[PDB]
Amino acid sequence: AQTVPYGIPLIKADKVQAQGFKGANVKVAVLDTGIQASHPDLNVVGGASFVAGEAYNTDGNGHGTHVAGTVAALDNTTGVLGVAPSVSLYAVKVLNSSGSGSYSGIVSGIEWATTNGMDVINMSLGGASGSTAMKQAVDNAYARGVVVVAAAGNSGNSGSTNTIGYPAKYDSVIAVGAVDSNSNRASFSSVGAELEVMAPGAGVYSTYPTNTYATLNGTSMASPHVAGAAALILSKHPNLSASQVRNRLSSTATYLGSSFYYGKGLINVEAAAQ
Ligand SMILES: [Ca+2]
Ligand code: NA
Ligand code: NA
Repeated sequence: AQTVPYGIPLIKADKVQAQGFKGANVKVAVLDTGIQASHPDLNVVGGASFVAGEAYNTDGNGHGTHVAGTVAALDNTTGVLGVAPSVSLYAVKVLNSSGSGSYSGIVSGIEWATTNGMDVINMSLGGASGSTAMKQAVDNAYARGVVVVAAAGNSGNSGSTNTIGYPAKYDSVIAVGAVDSNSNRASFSSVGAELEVMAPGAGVYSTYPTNTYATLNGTSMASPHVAGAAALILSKHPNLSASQVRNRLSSTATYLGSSFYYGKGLINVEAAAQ
């Protein structure tokens, strides 16, 4: 039987899918460690690998497969169910087996995705500094119409210190923080002016190699809920610009408290996709 992870109804993605909008023919690129394309609960239709030695459609880490499943686990009678389970899923390998990557590998994946006409780019990765090329790449992708979503960071809070990492920190990317099943901010979730919305990030169960399902914590689990939400919204209003999709998710989110810790709050896709 299929389990429905708590995050799906909490962002009310299940309400949108019942209307019949499921992300169909929206293209989503997952820029991560790759995806276990053979997993029975995922359909990967293309991608590219910027990591030496590894093909795009395998994932020795697990991280990219788990993030993909949150976006797009197939709607069927097994495994889990993704936020936008009818999306066209692309695996863009920019991180190695140990979950790490270079700026130029990352820049390359972003450019591959803009060039190959992705509608949404999910980046569940971050670092303390970013680079000149990365900034140009996210900015060029957003200006061409791509919705760009990244994990805010798992650095917690500490006084007034901004802990949002890059590429989340760039103005052209949606910085996603993490809440738990009770919709409370998870402790590891980074904080700062740039934080923009919150999604489920603690206790997220999804696809995981080999052919199984596992629970992870991090803003990395939060980011794809928003990438899936972007895809549902486009599946329902195909002509919105990236900017309008971003605004819908932003302005209709459930207020949780101070923006520094929560941004505009928890995403509500039923309200965003109205
Ligand atoms: Ca399934
Ligand atoms: Na598969
Ligand atoms: Na940002």
